[PDB]
Amino acid sequence: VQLVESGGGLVQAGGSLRLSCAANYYMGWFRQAPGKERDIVAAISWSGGSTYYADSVKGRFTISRDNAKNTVYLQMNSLKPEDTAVYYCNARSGGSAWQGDFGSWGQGTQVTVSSH
Repeated sequence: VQLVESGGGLVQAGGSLRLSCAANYYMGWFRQAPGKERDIVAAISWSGGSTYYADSVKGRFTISRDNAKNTVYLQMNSLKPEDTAVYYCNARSGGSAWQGDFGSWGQGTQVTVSSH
């Protein structure tokens, strides 16, 4: 899908910046700090009730959506020099979350459906 990102810039420590991304229903903001990998910062469900934040930004950043505008925002408050990075918005389908072997598993149960 096409994502139109806006925002960024230079800001003094303690300052605030707002990023936006106008538009694969899960939305996430990632950042790649200098000499580091592109890492998840915050994520939000297609309705807004579920949010996820990296512990390094909890209490400072807020991810929100405006459905009438098809836009996801990252409100970045109490900025620190450590937050210097290239920031990207990302939209991914439901299936993407469930790729690979992650998390905990229940004991498998056999379901057998016999023909009529």
